[PDB]
Amino acid sequence: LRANLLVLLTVVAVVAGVALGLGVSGAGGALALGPERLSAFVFPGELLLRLLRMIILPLVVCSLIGGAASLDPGALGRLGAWALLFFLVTTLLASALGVGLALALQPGASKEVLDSFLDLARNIFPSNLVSAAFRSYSTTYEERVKVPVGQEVEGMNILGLVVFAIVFGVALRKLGPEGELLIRFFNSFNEATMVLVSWIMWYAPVGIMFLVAGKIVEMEDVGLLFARLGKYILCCLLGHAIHGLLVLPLIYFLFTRKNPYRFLWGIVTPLATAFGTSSSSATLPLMMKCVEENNGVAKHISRFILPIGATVNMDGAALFQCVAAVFIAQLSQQSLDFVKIITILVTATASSVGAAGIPAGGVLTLAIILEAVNLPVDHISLILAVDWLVDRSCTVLNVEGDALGAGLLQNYVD
Amino acid sequence: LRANLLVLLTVVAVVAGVALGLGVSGAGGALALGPERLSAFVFPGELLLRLLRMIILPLVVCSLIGGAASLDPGALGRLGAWALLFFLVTTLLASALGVGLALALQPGASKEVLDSFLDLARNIFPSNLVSAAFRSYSTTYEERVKVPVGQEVEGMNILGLVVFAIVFGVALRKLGPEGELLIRFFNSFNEATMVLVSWIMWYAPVGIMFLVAGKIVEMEDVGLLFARLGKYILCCLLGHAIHGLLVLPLIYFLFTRKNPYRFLWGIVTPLATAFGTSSSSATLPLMMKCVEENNGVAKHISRFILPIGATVNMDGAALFQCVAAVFIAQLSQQSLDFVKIITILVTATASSVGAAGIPAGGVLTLAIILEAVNLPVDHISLILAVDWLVDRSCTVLNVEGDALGAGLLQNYVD
Amino acid sequence: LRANLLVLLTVVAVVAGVALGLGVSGAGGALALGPERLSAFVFPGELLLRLLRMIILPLVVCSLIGGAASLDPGALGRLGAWALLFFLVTTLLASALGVGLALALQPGASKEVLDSFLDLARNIFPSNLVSAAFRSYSTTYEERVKVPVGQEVEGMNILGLVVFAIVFGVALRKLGPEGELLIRFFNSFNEATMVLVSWIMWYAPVGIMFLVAGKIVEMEDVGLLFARLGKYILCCLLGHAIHGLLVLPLIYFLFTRKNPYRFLWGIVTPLATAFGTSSSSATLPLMMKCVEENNGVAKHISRFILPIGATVNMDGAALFQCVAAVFIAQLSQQSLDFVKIITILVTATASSVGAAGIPAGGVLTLAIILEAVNLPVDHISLILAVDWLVDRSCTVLNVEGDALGAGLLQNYVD
Ligand SMILES: NC(=O)CC[C@H](N)C(=O)O
Ligand SMILES: NC(=O)CC[C@H](N)C(=O)O
Ligand SMILES: NC(=O)CC[C@H](N)C(=O)O
Ligand code: NA
Ligand code: NA
Ligand code: NA
Ligand code: NA
Ligand code: NA
Ligand code: NA
Ligand code: NA
Ligand code: NA
Ligand code: NA
Repeated sequence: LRANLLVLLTVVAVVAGVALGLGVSGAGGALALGPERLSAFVFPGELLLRLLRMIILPLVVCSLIGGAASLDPGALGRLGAWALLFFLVTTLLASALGVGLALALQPGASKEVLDSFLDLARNIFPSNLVSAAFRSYSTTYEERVKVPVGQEVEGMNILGLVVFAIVFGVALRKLGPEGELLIRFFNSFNEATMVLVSWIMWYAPVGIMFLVAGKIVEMEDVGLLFARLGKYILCCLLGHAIHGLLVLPLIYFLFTRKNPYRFLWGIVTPLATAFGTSSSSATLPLMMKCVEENNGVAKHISRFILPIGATVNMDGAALFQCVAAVFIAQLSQQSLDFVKIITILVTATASSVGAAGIPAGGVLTLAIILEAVNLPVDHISLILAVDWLVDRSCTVLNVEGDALGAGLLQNYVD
Repeated sequence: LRANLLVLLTVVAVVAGVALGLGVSGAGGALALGPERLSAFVFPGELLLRLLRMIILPLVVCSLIGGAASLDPGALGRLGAWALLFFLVTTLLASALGVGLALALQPGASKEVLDSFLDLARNIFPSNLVSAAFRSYSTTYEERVKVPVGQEVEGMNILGLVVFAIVFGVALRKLGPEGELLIRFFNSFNEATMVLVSWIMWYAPVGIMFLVAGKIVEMEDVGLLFARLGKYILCCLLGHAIHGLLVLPLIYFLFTRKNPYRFLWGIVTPLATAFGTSSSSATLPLMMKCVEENNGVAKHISRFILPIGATVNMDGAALFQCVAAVFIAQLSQQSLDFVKIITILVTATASSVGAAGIPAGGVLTLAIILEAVNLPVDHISLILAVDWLVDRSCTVLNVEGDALGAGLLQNYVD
Repeated sequence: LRANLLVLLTVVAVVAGVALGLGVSGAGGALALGPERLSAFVFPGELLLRLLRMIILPLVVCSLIGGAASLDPGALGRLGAWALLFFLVTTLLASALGVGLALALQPGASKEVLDSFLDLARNIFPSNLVSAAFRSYSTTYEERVKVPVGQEVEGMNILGLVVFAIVFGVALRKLGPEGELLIRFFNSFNEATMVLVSWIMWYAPVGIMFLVAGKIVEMEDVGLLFARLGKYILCCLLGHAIHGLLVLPLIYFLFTRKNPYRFLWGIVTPLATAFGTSSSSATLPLMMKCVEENNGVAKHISRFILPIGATVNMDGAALFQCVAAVFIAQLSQQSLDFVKIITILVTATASSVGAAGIPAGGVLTLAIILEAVNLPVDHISLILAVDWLVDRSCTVLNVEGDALGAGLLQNYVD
């Protein structure tokens, strides 16, 4: 079976890439390779990333337009309400789990908040669709007292495109016969993009191998990081594993009484792609393919939930942010009252939506939680030493939550 | 009736926003609110602006393609000739009225001209459509003697998109059966964008309220501006009122013997949206909706004239530019001969086309008239103190001229 | 016949533009005209360039999608293999001819190579289609040892768009009935863009006249250039003439036993447009029109080969690069062994693909050959004095090779 062959090839890609990176580092790593030969060594992973980012846009737009135009606006609204409830509850549970793990294990033994949320709202409503295709609104500060002035910076505004696609699909549904032509157009475009996804899946193993090989070759050494941040890394990774292997599967089983680990086997490939790429947006294409044809999720439910979740639902990001907040508080020996914990949870849950879903997109918002909850911000300099791995662990769970919620809402629809 | 309800809500939005801004300023204004809370206070207006600018592009492009493909190229050429004649004559009349008011009341008691027009011509023929969707060609100067070097700067090139849409629609018409598919596609897209416009119209009241509230909260105080520029403000606003309430309605009545104030009631909402947003491009979406369904203008005539006029026809801009030129000449006590007045009129009429139709887009060209007609340029520093209001007054009349010309050409077609 | 009238008008445009430029230079040139009047003088050529660049994008994309969707993937693969073989062989022959001419006549009596090829590969796989529509990936260097860091710089990524269009057309072919709607859509769009091309062809004469008039008016004087670079100019131009009038027609005749000069008469107009614009991308629109309706090349074969070749096949560029390499080696009296010559040929052939097909796009890569083959790079400062003409001579042959290969593959298909 080609699906099992692809899954095996992706697992072997991850393992052999770890092995190749370890062997290259033992042979000297970047210093032995040199900057030019190092850049040439990690290139296939960059090609995989580029290939995925090339199709993020048309796939997301067309799939969401078709999905929103495939349902009654009332039914679509109810489905979206349930999906948002599931996303929010899972993110809150991940935040609480992260805080609890950080408090129990005790691993620790900028932009304004208002400006961050206003930028979120601005990106939700893009001022230009073509610009939104490759730029997002971001606020910097001038001194005149700090005055916030904003501009469009590099980075696809996936959130604004998602919102516009949903709204445009609802409009097409409202049109009736006149909008059917555009529905057919976008469905055909999405099917072609899905064919491209199927072709890119076969290159995904090589890209993942080289991604992981380069990222572990880029390290100074395992000891230098772990001897100082081992308990923090353990907190983050263990929370991710508990949420993805126990909590989320538990919820799926209780609401969808089917074997969740079969569902996870059906998406092993996009999970490894998320680990390799460290971005939910780039692995979303593969996740949609697998969830549609490897599992029994309906086409419209998948194409409506997965793209929305990949931008709004981020359980790993919230867990990492809470663990980081508690770790920084413990480093400074700051007291954490119940109000303080609730504030951490709420701020992490709210910022997870604003996370751009791109590599190193959690540290940008971590300062927001460290500001809402007054804590030393400079200590983030430590987290960046291990963010290259915690971010991948976060992306894995982030896309896993999307897939499991899509399955759960498929069961609810059925 | 929902139309009358929306009109009443928009009028109440303008009035209550003025009241809210006055109350906030009396309570202290920005200093009492603070920069963060001020930014949060004016946000809904920015959201309305973003929502409108999001749909300017697809609406303009699809509507113009469909309109140009809906008529015989000869009939389309005759319609465009009549529309251009009407626009030019109305702009010349506005320029003459502004000059006459400035001379009678006597309120006054950079980029090269060639480079400005070459940039206009370049933007008319965009070098890239995707870039034109969010950028426009602009010329800066290097010293080597000043050499003009140009680049693409932020700002949608609505003029180039309009020209390309008209040309592409004519091409589709030339194709015949083969082009009908694209005509259907663009008509469906425009209808969906019009549904989005209908949804945005219901948020327009809140956005307008907050826009006006913030803009009058941003003031230092009414006295500081008026005690020095009251007669200039009076000249500009009175010329706008005379042109929009007497001259343009008079022309509409003589050429279209119907009550023009009923037509103006049919578009009160986009007029208030223009006042709030200070941009003809952003209020064009709402103007098209109203002119199509609130008045009896045909679909093709509206979708061909309104988008063209919103970029080419600007009577308020020309009136303001002439009043500013005469005001600056009177400040410096410069003599204005008949040749001088004719030059002012011609330059203002020509630059009105080049005006980008965006907030504060008239002061950019005012220097062009002050250069063609040698006058002190530095004095523009005064006008910027009141441009926030004169520009809104200009945009109101600018969109009003579009609507009335669309009605007049509808009568001519009938 | 309108075709012969257009050809005559374009030839007269070239000749009369040379005459006008010579007359203006004799009257003083830029100094007599002045910077403003000079900028106004050369404007029509810039308008022609903008008009062509406006349609490069939709034309290339839609034509390639339709062509790739019009053939069986196996047949399309065989056609592409033959086209690539022809392109590579012709480019190698041009490189060898340039090297031989430089060695016989002896006219001579930055970015890393790996980074250049990695940028080529990145542009082949664009990370964003909207960004690719007007930007291309380029690598600069930071000092930390030089570390290569890359970003998107201005310039349409025609190569990535070509690859994506071919892949998307193959995907549409794979879809079957569901993809036929998109095939029809893109065919209609390409036909409309071709109508626009037909309209732009009639303005092409004026633009070409003013282009050549300005470019020869921009000169200091013929003597200052020729008295020092005459034999190099002769080598380049004579190699181009030999390849375009003897070698390429010879190959066409042997593989397609028809009069090649009739085929060249059929494309005289795009050849002169290439000479005037100095860009294969901008003249590709006209070349497609002529090759389709002036000669007997099939629609799909043209729309598949011409856009691919205009980015991949550049015989003139390779010839110029080889002549420049040998000229610089002779200036420094560097020995050229057989290995050295083979390296020059291979590097020029490989870099010709990476050439962006835009004015002055050969000198960017010339340093790549001068680095792979260690030679003084500074001497390129001389070539820039004559690149304005050699680049045009290169573009002529570059598009001529595309047209002749399209005809040859048409014969092969027949
Ligand atoms: N730490 C995080 O989860 C940041 C976002 C993550 N890189 C993603 O794309 O899902
Ligand atoms: N003063 C003016 O009229 C400038 C243009 C105006 N802001 C508009 O968009 O119509
Ligand atoms: N010297 C060259 O051939 C560079 C590329 C050339 N300007 C073209 O577009 O074909
Ligand atoms: Na969640
Ligand atoms: Na997600
Ligand atoms: Na998010
Ligand atoms: Na007018
Ligand atoms: Na207007
Ligand atoms: Na204008
Ligand atoms: Na070749
Ligand atoms: Na070519
Ligand atoms: Na090339």
